[PDB]
Amino acid sequence: MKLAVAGKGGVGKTTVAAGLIKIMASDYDKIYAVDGDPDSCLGQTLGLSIEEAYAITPLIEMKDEIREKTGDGGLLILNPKVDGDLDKYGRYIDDKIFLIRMGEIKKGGSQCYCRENSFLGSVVSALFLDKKEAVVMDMGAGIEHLTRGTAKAVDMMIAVIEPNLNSIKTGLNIEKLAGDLGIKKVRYVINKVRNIKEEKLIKKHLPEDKILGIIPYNELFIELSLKGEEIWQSTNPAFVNLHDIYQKLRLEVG
Amino acid sequence: MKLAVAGKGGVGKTTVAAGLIKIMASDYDKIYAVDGDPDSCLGQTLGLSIEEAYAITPLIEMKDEIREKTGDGGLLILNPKVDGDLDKYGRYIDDKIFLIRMGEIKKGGSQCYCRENSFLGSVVSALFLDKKEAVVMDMGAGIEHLTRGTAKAVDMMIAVIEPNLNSIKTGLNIEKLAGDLGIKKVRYVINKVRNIKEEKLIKKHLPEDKILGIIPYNELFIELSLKGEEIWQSTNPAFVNLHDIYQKLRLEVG
Ligand SMILES: [Zn+2]
Ligand SMILES: [Zn+2]
Repeated sequence: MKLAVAGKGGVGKTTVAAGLIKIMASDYDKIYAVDGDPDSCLGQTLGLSIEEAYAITPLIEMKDEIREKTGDGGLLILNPKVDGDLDKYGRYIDDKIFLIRMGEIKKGGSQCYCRENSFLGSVVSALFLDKKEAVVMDMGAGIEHLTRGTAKAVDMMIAVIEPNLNSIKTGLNIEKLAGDLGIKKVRYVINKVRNIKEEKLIKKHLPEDKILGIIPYNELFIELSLKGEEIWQSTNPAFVNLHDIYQKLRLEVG
Repeated sequence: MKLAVAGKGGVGKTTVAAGLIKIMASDYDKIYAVDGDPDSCLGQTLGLSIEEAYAITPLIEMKDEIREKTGDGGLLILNPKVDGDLDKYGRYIDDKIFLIRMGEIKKGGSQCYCRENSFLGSVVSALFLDKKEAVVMDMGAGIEHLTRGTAKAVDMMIAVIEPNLNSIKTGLNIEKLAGDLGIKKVRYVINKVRNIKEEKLIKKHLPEDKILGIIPYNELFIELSLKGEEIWQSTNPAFVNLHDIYQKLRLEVG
């Protein structure tokens, strides 16, 4: 399956993504985990040290490959065929999970970054449309890496939000952008829930059938989110709850 | 960890074992799954066809190896060193799970089977005491393959029973034999629960802290237990419940 996980906050949302990826390794022989959020470290939540994650060259820094896929001076290519060279664009964390880091885009400094952006786009296209393997791509609230073309291949867009007015609004906007792009299913995972009043707030603004699951706030999560990996470990209190969320996802996608 | 799963019934108990093994593959790089119950097919519940499971030569039929480990005519050896040749005594089901089948012992036909029994015993000893890898051994209510020596290496003995007087008695006897052998922890998994009255019966005869988990009887389990694998699949209704049982086990063992 092809999954997209989006939201603000950063680590919180990335924590859910890493959790699903790890659980997914039991059902798939290979998973492409794509870090498309420069503000959080997907590799870290997947068990690597922040250092090991950053030692993986990001897509944006593969100049030799970018030259080879878009042309060398003058020679322009708007549709780079990179689906065959994917394994050179990241590192296997283990026998099943292959991590790719997009890297951050240069917002806009009067310089030309067309070749770079074309290269990133071609990799995202390859992963979602050409590769058969499972893909989980972690991204920001703007989901700017998805296009109408790749959106048709997405099995589900998961918006991760916190139980408050502003975060709920963010999620509804994610849902708006995804629908506009043509994504078939959008579902929510509510994170950092502290009290029941907050759960009632969620139920008031969001359809319950659209809620994949609820993850309670963890005190051992604010003072321990960089040692014993994450919520996918069998010792973590969210372990079982996370598998329920995964089962609902699997059933939803078919 | 080193686990032993015992009970009557056969498939029911073997179903729990296979479930734990599959879930365990996420936490361990290699697991020795040992079918020590000739009445049920552990490999089948682990995803193989009954045919593929039976094409794996059982310990009892490795005459060449048995000769090489106990002597050849006259030459007797009561303590065969077979911990180094384990990978020749089974088949890898996949990249992590290695299946070994004990085969059935000749109850007693006036023939000498000392060499055979010594060989089986040496393999069980090697797995529990010498190998570092995780081991899950499925066995009958008599747990006759365990000895006081190997019992010291067992992290937990799991007795699987049904909610009725006779099955409860069976489990208490399993607990008796295990304690006598010196096994440190015995825990229960109650299977095929049909109603709440039965749950009350369990609570009446067994300490609740000793109960790892309860598995409801499945109607799609009586008419579907040889097609879509088992309870470890993400589409199975017992999926989440099984992970809760696994977490309690992990926490118990430490
Ligand atoms: Zn340009
Ligand atoms: Zn003899």
